[PDB]
Amino acid sequence: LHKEPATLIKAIDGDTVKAMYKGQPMTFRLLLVDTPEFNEKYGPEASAFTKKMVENAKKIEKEFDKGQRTDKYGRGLAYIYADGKMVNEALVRQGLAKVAYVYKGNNTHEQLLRKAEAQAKKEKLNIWS
Ligand SMILES: Cc1cn([C@H]2C[C@H](OP(=O)(O)O)[C@@H](COP(=O)(O)O)O2)c(=O)[nH]c1=O
Ligand SMILES: [Ca+2]
Repeated sequence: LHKEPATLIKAIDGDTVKAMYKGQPMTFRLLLVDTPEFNEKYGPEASAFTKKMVENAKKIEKEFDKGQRTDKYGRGLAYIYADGKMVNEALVRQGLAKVAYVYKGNNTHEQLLRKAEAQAKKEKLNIWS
C-alpha cells in the first residue's frame, strides 16, 4: 500500500475523522478497529486520544487498502497516520479499540493490529482491564 496526503477538517470520535477528500468533506472510518461510542466506557478516552493524535500532528496521511474504499454509509475506509504513526495501531495498542470489522481484501494490517491487541490484553489496558 502507499500513503498519500490527507486534509483533516476535524476529529469526530475514536474511530472516525472528517477529511477534505478531493474537495469534498467526507467522514473517514478507520479500518480494522472499533472504538467505544463516545458515551460508553473508554469512549471519551478513545475520542480524546484520536483527536489529539491527529490535531497535534504536523501532517496527516491516509492509506487505502486493496478492497472497498467506501462503506455502505459513504464513509471512506482507510488507515490514518499522524506524523508517520498509524492511529489505528496506536488505539489498539493502548487498549482503546478492539481489532474488528476484518474483511478479506481490506485486511493488510491485520496481523500488526492483532500483535498490538495481544500486548494491550497482556497489560490489561482499558477495554481489557
Ligand atoms: C470498519 C468498517 C465498518 N463497516 C460498517 C459495518 C457496520 O455496518 P452495520 O451498521 O450495518 O452493522 C458499521 C460499523 O460502523 P461503526 O462502528 O462506525 O458504528 O460500518 C464497513 O462496512 N466496513 C468497514 O471496514
Ligand atoms: Ca465504533
